[PDB]
Amino acid sequence: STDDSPYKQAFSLFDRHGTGRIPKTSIGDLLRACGQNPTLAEITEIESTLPAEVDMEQFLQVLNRPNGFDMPGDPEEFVKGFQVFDKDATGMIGVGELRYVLTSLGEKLSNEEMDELLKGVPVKDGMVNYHDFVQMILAN
Repeated sequence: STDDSPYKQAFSLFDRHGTGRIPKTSIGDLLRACGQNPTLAEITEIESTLPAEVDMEQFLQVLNRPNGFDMPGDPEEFVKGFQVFDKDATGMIGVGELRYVLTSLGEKLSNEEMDELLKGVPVKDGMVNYHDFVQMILAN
């Protein structure tokens, strides 16, 4: 926790001054490593609230919005949760595992929402190869 290679160590890598602080330019590509890459307007907007120089504290403050890890919404967090019961997954996702992680996160799609999903799909464990869900979700 107090030695994040992709967050703490990586942060130091993008330190042009070497004083544990980084400007909007650095935060841009920095965020890319832990998600995506925004625009200068976005990073500058962040500086408008957090101290001019976005040091380990400033950056971590905005990142850890819900106070702490495993909650803000990290790409590796969601991947690890779904990967629990998805070693290979050759035509099946298994809602049971997806709900176990999401529901335990912050009362996401609990048994209720999943119950309706299982009723629609002619399966006995919400198995659809994680295609029909993402397909309809990205097709609007």
